Amino acid sequence: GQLGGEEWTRHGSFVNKPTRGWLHPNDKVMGPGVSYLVRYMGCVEVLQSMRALDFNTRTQVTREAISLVCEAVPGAKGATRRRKPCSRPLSSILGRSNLKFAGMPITLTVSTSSLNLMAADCKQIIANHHMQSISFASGGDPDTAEYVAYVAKDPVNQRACHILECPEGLAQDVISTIGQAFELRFKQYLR
Repeated sequence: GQLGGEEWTRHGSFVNKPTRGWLHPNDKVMGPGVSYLVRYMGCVEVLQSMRALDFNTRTQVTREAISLVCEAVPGAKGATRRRKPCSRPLSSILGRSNLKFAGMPITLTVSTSSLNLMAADCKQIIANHHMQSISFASGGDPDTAEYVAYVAKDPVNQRACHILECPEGLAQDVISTIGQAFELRFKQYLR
């Protein structure tokens, strides 16, 4: 079945030009992939879209979001505990975050337009086939003292936002600062 393939890796490099991707180079993602022990934190259901703070709600939202996931699963203990709602951000943003698979320490791996996780505590591998992998993050400065958030398009057009927590290693890339695995600009499939 099928005609032709592309699962080989014995070709030369580029003509003669440098570059920088996730963590450091581009090949680091298209070959070995960045993998470390990161605690996968529940997702945060957001409702915001147009009527928000002021043509922006990255920090604001992500702030209450992170605190949200923690509210449901205080086991991690970071901002709240047991139960205790707080004010902010401003405007009608966010709706509710689900702890579905929160505070779970596993070995995550980031690849060029492909994120594959590996249950380090559950003793198995975690897969994901919803979309490429990433697109637009929160950035933060900081996101929340020592917290990290991820975006999840599903439905598409900014809907859900997963949560993460890394003490060191991947926290540098996820947080967004040093390079980033490019080759994807709303076109996907390297089209």
